[PDB]
Amino acid sequence: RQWALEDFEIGRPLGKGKFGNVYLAREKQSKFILALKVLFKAQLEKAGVEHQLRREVEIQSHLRHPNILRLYGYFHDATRVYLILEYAPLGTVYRELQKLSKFDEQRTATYITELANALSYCHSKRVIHRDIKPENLLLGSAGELKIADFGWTLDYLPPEMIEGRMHDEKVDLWSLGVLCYEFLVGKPPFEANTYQETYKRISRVEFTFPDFVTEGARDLISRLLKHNPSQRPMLREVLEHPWITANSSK
Ligand SMILES: COc1ccc(NC(=O)Nc2ccc3c(c2)C(=O)N([C@@H](C)CO)C[C@H](C)[C@H](CN(C)Cc2ccc4c(c2)OCO4)O3)cc1
Repeated sequence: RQWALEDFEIGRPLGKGKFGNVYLAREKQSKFILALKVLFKAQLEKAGVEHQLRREVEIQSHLRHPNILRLYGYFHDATRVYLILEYAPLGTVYRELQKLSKFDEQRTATYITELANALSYCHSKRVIHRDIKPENLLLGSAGELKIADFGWTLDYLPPEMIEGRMHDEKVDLWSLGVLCYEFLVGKPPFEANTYQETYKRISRVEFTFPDFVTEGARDLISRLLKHNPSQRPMLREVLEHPWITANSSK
């Protein structure tokens, strides 16, 4: 699948990202519309993240899911590594959230459902994501969630990772709690002005609800944000939550 830059007409800047920029592109021969992520080798080598890249690629070979952004391939020159990506035409969840400033229960419960399907899949293939947050979420052509990475900024991290203790896949369930809160409220539950205070707030699981968050929503979030990883629900228990089943379209 020997690709090169000449195989693509590059288009509109989609934005700055990890270690470089993403652009819209069309493949000359098929006219297929994609995103092209330019990674500068200088930043990757000077960050020492060749391993995470190799992992990403390897995971992308074996794993595919409708709520996980596809990587079709990659190629090199002297300077840059180029990632050829599934194009997500409704953009980032972060952009949507800034616009609406927060999401209704229907939109949240749906998003949470799609994400739980993504993770539930991921976990069975022995993959813990560890990096779900609104900045890492895109939207496909029908408004469906797309996780940008396969993964591996304290706000979304659970106590066990904050402190450096042993952690498993319950990590991602914490993150889903955080995400669920932020979707409804418009900011993450442990937000603070310094790194140091945010750490303290997470250590001690200090979150409060605004009055407009409903009893069903508090129930699911309260259950995901337990200090004890083993007290956090299974992904199926999320998918079968009465607040989820009520509000979700998917
Ligand atoms: C170092 O080893 C790795 C490991 C994984 C990767 N993969 C990777 O970089 N994938 C990727 C794919 C899409 C991305 C990003 C990152 C990225 O850089 N993000 C930022 C914000 C923080 O991680 C995640 C966002 C979802 C970002 C959205 N942006 C920049 C514009 C954009 C808009 C629409 C898009 C699109 C990209 O791709 C398809 O449709 O789009 C790269 C190097």
